[PDB]
Amino acid sequence: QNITEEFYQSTCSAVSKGYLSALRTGWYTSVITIELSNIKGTDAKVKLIKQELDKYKNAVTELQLLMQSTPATFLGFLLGVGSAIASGVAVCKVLHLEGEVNKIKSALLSTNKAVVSLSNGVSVLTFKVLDLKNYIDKQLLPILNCSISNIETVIEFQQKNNRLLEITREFSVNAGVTTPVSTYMLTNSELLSLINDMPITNDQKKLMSNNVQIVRQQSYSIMCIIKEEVLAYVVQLPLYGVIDTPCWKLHTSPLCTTNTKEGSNICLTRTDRGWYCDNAGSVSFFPQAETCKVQSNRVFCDTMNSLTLPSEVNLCNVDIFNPKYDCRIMTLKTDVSSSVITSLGAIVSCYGKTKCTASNKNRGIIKTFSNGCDYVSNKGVDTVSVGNTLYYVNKQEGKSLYVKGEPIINFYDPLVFPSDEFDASISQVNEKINQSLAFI
Amino acid sequence: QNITEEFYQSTCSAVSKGYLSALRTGWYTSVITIELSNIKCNGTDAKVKLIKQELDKYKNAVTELQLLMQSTPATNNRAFLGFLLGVGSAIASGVAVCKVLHLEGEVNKIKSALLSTNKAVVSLSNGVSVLTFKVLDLKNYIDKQLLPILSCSISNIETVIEFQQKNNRLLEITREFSVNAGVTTPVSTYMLTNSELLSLINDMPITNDQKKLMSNNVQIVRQQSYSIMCIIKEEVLAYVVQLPLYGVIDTPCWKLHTSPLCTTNTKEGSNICLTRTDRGWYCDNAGSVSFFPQAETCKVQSNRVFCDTMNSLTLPSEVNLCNVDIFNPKYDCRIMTLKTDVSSSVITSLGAIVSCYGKTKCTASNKNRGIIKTFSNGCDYVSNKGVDTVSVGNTLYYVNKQEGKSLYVKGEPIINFYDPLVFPSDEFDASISQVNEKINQSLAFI
Amino acid sequence: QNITEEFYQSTCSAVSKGYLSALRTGWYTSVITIELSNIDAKVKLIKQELDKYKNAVTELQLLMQSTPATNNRAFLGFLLGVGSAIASGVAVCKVLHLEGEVNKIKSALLSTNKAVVSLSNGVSVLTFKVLDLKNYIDKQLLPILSISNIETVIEFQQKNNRLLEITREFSVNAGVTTPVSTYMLTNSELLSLINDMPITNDQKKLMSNNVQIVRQQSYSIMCIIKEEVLAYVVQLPLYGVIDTPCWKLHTSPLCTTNTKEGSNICLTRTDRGWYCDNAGSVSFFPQAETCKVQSNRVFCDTMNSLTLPSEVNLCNVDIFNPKYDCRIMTLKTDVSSSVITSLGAIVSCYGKTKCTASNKNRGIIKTFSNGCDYVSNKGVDTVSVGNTLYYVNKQEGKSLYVKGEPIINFYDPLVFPSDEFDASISQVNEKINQSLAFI
Ligand SMILES: *[C@@H]1O[C@H](CO[C@@H]2O[C@@H](C)[C@@H](O)[C@@H](O)[C@@H]2O)[C@@H](O[C@@H]2O[C@H](CO)[C@@H](O)[C@H](O)[C@H]2NC(C)=O)[C@H](O)[C@H]1NC(C)=O
Repeated sequence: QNITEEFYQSTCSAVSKGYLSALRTGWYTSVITIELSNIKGTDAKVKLIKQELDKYKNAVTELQLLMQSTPATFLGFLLGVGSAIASGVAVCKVLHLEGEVNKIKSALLSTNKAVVSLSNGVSVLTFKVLDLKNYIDKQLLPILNCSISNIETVIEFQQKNNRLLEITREFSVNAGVTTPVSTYMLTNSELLSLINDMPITNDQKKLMSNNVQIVRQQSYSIMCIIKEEVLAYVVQLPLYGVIDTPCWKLHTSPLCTTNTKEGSNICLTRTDRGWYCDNAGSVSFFPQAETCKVQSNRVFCDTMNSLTLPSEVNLCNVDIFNPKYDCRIMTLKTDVSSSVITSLGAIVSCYGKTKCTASNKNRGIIKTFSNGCDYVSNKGVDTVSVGNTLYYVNKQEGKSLYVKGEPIINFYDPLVFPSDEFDASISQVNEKINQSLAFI
Repeated sequence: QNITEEFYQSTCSAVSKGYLSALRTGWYTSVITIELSNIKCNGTDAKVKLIKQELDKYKNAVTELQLLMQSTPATNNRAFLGFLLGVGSAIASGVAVCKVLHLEGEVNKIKSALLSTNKAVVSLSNGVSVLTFKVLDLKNYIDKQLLPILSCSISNIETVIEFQQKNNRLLEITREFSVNAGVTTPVSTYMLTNSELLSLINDMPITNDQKKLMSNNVQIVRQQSYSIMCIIKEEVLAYVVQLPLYGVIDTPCWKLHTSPLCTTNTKEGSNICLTRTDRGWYCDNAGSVSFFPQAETCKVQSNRVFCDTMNSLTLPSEVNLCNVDIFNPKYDCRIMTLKTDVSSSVITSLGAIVSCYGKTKCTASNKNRGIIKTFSNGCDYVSNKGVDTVSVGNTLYYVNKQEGKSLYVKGEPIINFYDPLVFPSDEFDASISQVNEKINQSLAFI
Repeated sequence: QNITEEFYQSTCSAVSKGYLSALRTGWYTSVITIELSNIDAKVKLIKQELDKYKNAVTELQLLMQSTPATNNRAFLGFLLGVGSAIASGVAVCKVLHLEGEVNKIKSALLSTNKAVVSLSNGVSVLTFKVLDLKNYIDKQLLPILSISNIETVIEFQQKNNRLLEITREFSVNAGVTTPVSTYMLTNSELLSLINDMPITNDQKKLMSNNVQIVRQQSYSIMCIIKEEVLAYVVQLPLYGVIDTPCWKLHTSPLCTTNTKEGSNICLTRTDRGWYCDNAGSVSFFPQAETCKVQSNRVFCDTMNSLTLPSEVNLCNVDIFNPKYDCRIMTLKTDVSSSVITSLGAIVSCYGKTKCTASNKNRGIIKTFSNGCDYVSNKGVDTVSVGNTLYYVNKQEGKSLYVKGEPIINFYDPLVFPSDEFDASISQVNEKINQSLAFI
């Protein structure tokens, strides 16, 4: 779409706008099931099937060993704390009630996909993706009560047993909870049909179908129960209750004075960088922008990694001194040079004797940054160098706008400025400055 | 057991108690071995063609493990309170065994003891009595079933399929070591199968309590174990499986949940906050308390907690008084004073702490009935009894449906005891006494 | 090599020197290709195994639907910059979507498996054909469309395995994997990829002798499925800085040891990590876990570094020097800990903690008193601090103990600014002159 950026010279920050939201807000719990079999002149083929049957016994013995265990799994320190799989573990706990697997075992008699009402009222979508009991009771039990010369029986059993062996492996090195959800746990044809039957909007169906590889990354596979010849595990799928609302990304870098004595210098950095998305009259703020996933101009975030802020937080980009929101800063003296590759350019904080440049593949250096905080758009720029570090800029097409302004750090007297404030605000600094002045 | 929770309204914190400890204090290093075959025909059919392809994989796997072993095993070393932790190598005990196996005649000592059996106890030259395992004998299979066929031909397809099955474990063990620089964790079923691990545990020189504990929680043992690629020499592939030893068992553990405690005045610039910074796992250990500040390093199975003491701080047992009397003179309880006047929730073991500030909508809902509690400004708590979800702003939290009793300890929020005009806001890691000292200075200035 | 250590008693820090640098400064992008085919009981196995190939290709098309995506940001690790590691390899992915660009590779990989192709953007890439499924399916599986030659089923199973496995790795990694697996690039393919690479023989010898490190620092980016070609990019590191001196700085908290633990003040150097000489400056790596050590060589990615003046080294010799403002923090961290260094251990013992250094067979050989001290690994096997047991490195090297007055003793506890998350020697002196002027 129309991706645009604004660099604010006054605050050493940039906003990339034009994105669309797809926020994980809820969970959908489904029960995936695998129908198991309960079973007990020696040539080579009977030996091979006993070897392949030993694996089936080993995997079943191991999954019972996992089922022994009740399932367990800048401003980010302000976030809350919650259990990601608490919604799926509660469903798993229900499946441990007597007759509850028997309800699923019974409802999955005439079909593979079914909606089952549990004792707690959760309407779950149950799946039978593999029937090993049918294969063992039809093709392998009569041939063992000890001679077969159809080698295709060995390969067919190897192929049919393979998915079970691998699902068991994934659960073994992951304490019974896996993420992302592999194609062994749930193939694409199973996932796409699971989406079509999901109690979601047609917009959410189209969104999840065109972005299945994100659904996998945001989903959990929880090993649940082995009981009554049934292997059941829970797949916890994302619900995107917020879709196509505006998102924007805020990039910040340190803003420092460039005086000759580096000990008479003070710094200032906006701490509110991350993803911002309009959401229900407020703004969902994602302080660790690494937890969000971007597909073109769509951004996938999980609300568990967010803060719900007033919409007035956006005024901090236009007027960081506005009275409506107390914009958050830090005053640690971070007089080292760095760069931040934005959506359509690069913020460069250049301090000291550092060589900071932006170059082109064939043309050469096209901008040399002086001390302070500056910005260059990706137009004609291929890389950015800061000291010995080379950064590649994004070659995405979009318009950058440079908002000239006086660096706000110049408005402060270094002799009273409270350096080393890990997390403060415009008002806390002003409060601390007025106190230190009254002592004079 | 009986897991219980206490919410302390005065400090906006909760303690989940009733747990039993299983803290890693030692290591057991075992040597896993695979006896290799030393191998060096034009006229072929299709079955020998498949065996030639599968034999190229065996050669490539051996060639790669030799390339990986070229590098002495390597680790990535350092130099809420996690920056306070120490720095040590987790696999240092297993690397010492690898160093011994590179001594001349040391691999041959293992080769001899695993000649007539698959499991054996070997005393190394450094005095370590290791439990050695021969989990795969490709030398016997290749020299008996594949060497005579090597101008050459066979039409027995069952040898091709059996060879693919026997060679697979080597190929998968090799893959895991290649994408993990020779050190893997957790230990996979290829590195050590479930039946081999259970028998390895049964022969281990430990008490029956630890045997029953490790046996009933093998999938935890895997995650807390390391597989260290060691040596290929004299037709032997050897790697070390480093297993945890739980020297602290069945001592009391409890989890501390904290959330910001702020004043709820109308003007958001007159509001001050306070948060207990000591959250994490606490376990009684040897007259002290092992404190695990990164509560992600501990793994909980029902009412048992598995932690690694390498990720702990050793505190006096008086640190527990901070939950009863945060102003006690015996321990200086640690708080922070950053003005964190945003709403958030903390999902505990048996409930939810809700810090609601400003204009944020904080509610607690039921499975199907909907909102059953609306939180007002301040710090409150709801039990998981009858509650399924918690909403704070646009964030929906699911509570844990574990069964246990919650106890609400009513008390005056201690943030109300401070004058906002002298309160030292923005203290990243301070204590009750450090704050009190800073207030007397700003008051003595009047 | 000759690893040496110095412990500075005055600042509770130790420097391990003698290492050699190998710093990632550039990237080599190569295009790996897989030529695809467009399409009783024994055919049942062939139909099932053929469905896997169709589904795997169907999935890669579903994965390729998404231009590769990254998780970018917006002790001092928060001071680092922000950049995309795979941006150079993503540029190749963008080129391969241009018309006629795949056919250029398809043409160059007609008579051989390895070829150098000049792309439309001017990048001379080394292209590889590691699997030809088009040949197998159009020659052995198209004519059967029954056959009861079971060796055809197994041969297809063996040839299809790598494709299915490459698809799996991309599915649980959003199309970008690291390290690069043997499926993405086998060891013989990587060794030959290095040998045909336009680099010096020294870097070839370096990369060849440390391939499992090259894998960890390399990325595999899924690119395109088009015109019967599956193409992905393997992004390999180039080490532009080699054999310059590196050293590691270990720090631990330095506190006073008075009787009342509330009259005690602490001080910790925050500049711990890896330091390597680089282009007249010093590349500083604050999270030393991002570096990988092989014997005495240090492999780091400059994307995780800060470029500091070379005078930063004076902080180890004279922390009060005027040339560099040495960085400290003053949080009251009066808990005991140990730091295992290259040749010894730093021990910060405070309060009532039992801190000892023991031998395997001899027992306790040193008991640490309150404060910050050091023991060399010579004759020492373990260190105990409270309930935590640390193993020392048994590496051979000499440690040098630099005796000095702990600098925390130079401060008046009544004016010392405790709770400074990241300050410096001069910032602390500045705050004390102010707090004294108020008296
Ligand atoms: C500004 O303050 C510094 C630091 O003084 C410190 O705080 C004092 C209250 C006391 O605790 C000192 O021990 C601390 O050093 C002054 O530098 C000190 O100067 C005195 C001179 O007698 C010397 O003994 C100290 O060692 C110095 N401090 C250090 C860390 O070396 C400085 O003189 C003050 N004034 C100015 C203008 O900088």
